[PDB]
Amino acid sequence: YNSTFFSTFKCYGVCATKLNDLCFSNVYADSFVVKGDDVRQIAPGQTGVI
Amino acid sequence: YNSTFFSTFKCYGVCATKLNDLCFSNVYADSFVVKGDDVRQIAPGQTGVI
Ligand SMILES: CCCCC/C=C\C/C=C\CCCCCCCC(=O)O
Ligand SMILES: *[C@@H]1O[C@H](CO)[C@@H](O)[C@H](O)[C@H]1NC(C)=O
Ligand SMILES: *[C@@H]1O[C@H](CO)[C@@H](O)[C@H](O)[C@H]1NC(C)=O
Ligand SMILES: *[C@@H]1O[C@H](CO)[C@@H](O)[C@H](O)[C@H]1NC(C)=O
Ligand SMILES: *[C@@H]1O[C@H](CO)[C@@H](O)[C@H](O)[C@H]1NC(C)=O
Repeated sequence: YNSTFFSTFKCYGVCATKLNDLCFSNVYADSFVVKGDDVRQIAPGQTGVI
Repeated sequence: YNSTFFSTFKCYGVCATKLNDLCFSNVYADSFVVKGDDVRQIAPGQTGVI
């Protein structure tokens, strides 16, 4: 909350407000770089080049 | 996918991922120009000047 800010943050399967009350089993992080118009394509049930 | 890119693309009545498996009956295309803040108004159940 002091340094880093996100333009988009969207969660699926769980309300965000409960993220501090849970514990997570098999955590993986995927990283890549896209353009601004392709960020909407990173979602379930989407079409496009990405 | 080589030349043209869209800032918004939203479909109603069908998942986008099935658009290649179907065939369409009465296809019409409407064209116009708006400002950036009015693009959110082109949707069902919306209010505003547009
Ligand atoms: C110009 C005539 C088009 C007629 C097609 C009629 C029905 C087909 C339905 C949808 C086609 C979507 C075309 C654009 C897809 C953009 C994909 C993307 O990059 O996000
Ligand atoms: C937040 O960042 C500022 C500037 O770098 C720093 O002075 C401050 O100590 C930070 N706060 C915490 C709690 O680390
Ligand atoms: C990221 O790392 C670089 C170098 O390690 C540092 O200069 C920068 O301040 C860091 N940014 C944040 C938000 O911590
Ligand atoms: C994509 O565009 C580039 C640049 O115009 C062109 O050289 C290339 O042949 C195009 N690809 C296809 C499959 O048409
Ligand atoms: C659109 O048409 C113009 C002229 O016909 C052409 O110069 C331009 O490259 C075309 N754009 C695309 C994305 O095909």
